[PDB]
Amino acid sequence: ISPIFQGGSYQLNNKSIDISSLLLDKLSGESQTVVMKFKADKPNSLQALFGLSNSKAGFKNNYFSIFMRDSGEIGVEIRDAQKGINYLFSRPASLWGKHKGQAVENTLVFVSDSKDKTYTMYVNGIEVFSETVDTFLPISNINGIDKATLGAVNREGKEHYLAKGSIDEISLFNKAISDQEVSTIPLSNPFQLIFQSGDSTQANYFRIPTLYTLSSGRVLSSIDARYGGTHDSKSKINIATSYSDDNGKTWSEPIFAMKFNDYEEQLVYWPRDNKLKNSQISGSASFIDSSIVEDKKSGKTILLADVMPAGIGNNNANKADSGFKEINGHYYLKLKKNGDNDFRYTVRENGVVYNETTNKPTNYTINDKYEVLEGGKSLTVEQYSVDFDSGSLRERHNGKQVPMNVFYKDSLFKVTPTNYIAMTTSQNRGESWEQFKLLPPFLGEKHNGTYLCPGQGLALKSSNRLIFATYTSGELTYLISDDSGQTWKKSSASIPFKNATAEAQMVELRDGVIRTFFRTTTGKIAYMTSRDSGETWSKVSYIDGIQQTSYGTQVSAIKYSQLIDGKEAVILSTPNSRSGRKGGQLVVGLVNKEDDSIDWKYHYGIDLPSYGYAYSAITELPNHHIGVLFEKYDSWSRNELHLSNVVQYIDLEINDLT
Repeated sequence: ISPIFQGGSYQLNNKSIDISSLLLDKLSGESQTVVMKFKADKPNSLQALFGLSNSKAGFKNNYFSIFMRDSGEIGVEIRDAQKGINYLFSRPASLWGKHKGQAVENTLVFVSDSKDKTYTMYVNGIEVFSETVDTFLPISNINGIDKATLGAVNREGKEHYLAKGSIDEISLFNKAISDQEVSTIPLSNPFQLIFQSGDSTQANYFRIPTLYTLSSGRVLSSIDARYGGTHDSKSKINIATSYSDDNGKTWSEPIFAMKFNDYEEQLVYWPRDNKLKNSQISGSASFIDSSIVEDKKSGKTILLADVMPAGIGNNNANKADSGFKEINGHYYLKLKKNGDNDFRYTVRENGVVYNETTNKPTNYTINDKYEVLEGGKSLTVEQYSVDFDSGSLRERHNGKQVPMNVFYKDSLFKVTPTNYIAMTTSQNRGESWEQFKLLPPFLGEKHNGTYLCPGQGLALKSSNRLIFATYTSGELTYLISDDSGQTWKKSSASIPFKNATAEAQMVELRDGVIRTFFRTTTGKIAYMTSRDSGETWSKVSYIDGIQQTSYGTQVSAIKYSQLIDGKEAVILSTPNSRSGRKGGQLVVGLVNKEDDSIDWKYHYGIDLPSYGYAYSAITELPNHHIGVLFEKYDSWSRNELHLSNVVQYIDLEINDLT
């Protein structure tokens, strides 16, 4: 249909614009759609973009409004005091502010559907909320509405929620347009999605992005596909990957690099209310935090990630047990059988399950997918699905048999409830991935696995050496391979933090010289240096000029291939804020060849200081542009859990940053 009202280029400069005469008598029927293209690069703390209100004395709570916050949150209020209705629907982190120094044109579509009794909000082509109510309130049915307002709500004759911004285009329709019709509305997005709700992963949530440019020019990305809301393990999470062959312009449909099937892949709208938001899938195995590297010698791509057995996460993992038994300098995975109170089994050569009490081999073997075979025959377990139909989280058997895996809750043989690191490889640059293999323990029998630093591993330019940083209590533990990832050794580097989440990323400043940048608990990003390709490490220094919170955030880093201002350059990506995970920046540092010190010379604001920015991935694209895949929300805030389509990708050029 055609709009009943259409207007444009309204400047909102802390003074509302009255459009009552143009709009109010056009509103008819109980369903409406508002389409608005707007900019707000310097918003007030809380401002209304659009309002329909009863402006009369005594009716201050009779209004509809579309509002936004300087946090990037978008929402509506639908209120009628006579009807006893006060609806407020919103979602944090729904907006863009600025991109490449220019105000972003956000495209907002709000659908008020009387038939389905549903209110649905889209911003920039992303559905941010859809709420059904028992008692529907049509937005123009509010008792005594007499004002239509841009840039404020008129309450009792005064301007409330005054806005700063502009509305370049606004249209209203006397219909609830369909999801299909919404998808046809042209967008002006500064970003694209690689992974997204409804894609092949069927996860409604994503966290922990990575990016890595392969030698063929293919750009590869990995991610946590998170099913049970955005929660860290324990949960259900798989590792997914996608690649681009055209410098990031388009991306392949995701495939899995690492997946478990003890629970169904379900796209679930996780509750965001205070009473249920901490609901957590508690019986599923999961993977979490992935990292990628390419090996020049073999041509293989190698991906590592943490692995968690059913119901296990950082919080409850046995810190005092590697999950392996040492027997003659060799490490074997320990297993517990149904009914036993200790772990009386190990997995030996060729997957043979072996009885430790009586030194007997059994009739069980573990295959290459960590699945249990009895006499060569595949054992199975029944899969679980989750639902909130009862008003709380239920996890229950769904009738489907899947291969019995030692990481599962229902398995005959179970691994130690602690965290591990696994690796997988691809021989076709991410078109398919092999079955994963567990890495051995590096810090002894009675120490849980170290935690993988998400992002990139490091392929040294002048050798075959591959390094993946990991962290644990009191140190960074670098994992080093010189044989294409077939065998690994550790190199430990003490850090002056006990129990830090010391997520670390590396750059090779020059041949054999590695600087590692890492998250701390001090509000400053730290660094250390190796001058012997990772064999030994310097003391820890701190970067001045960037602020993080007390708890810190992952930082990503690359060595740029081109000189900047005549100097070698490193680029860091991180939030810059002492308050929360917001104020994302790319910071360009120029290397001083005298001493390898770095002058952090340029700070590029990814979006507003108040808009969300958490974990991130950066890569130099083959055309020398910079690709950034990042969590565009505060992934620490307990108010911003369970948001969809906030991991987003942008393309930048060096001239944008400087």
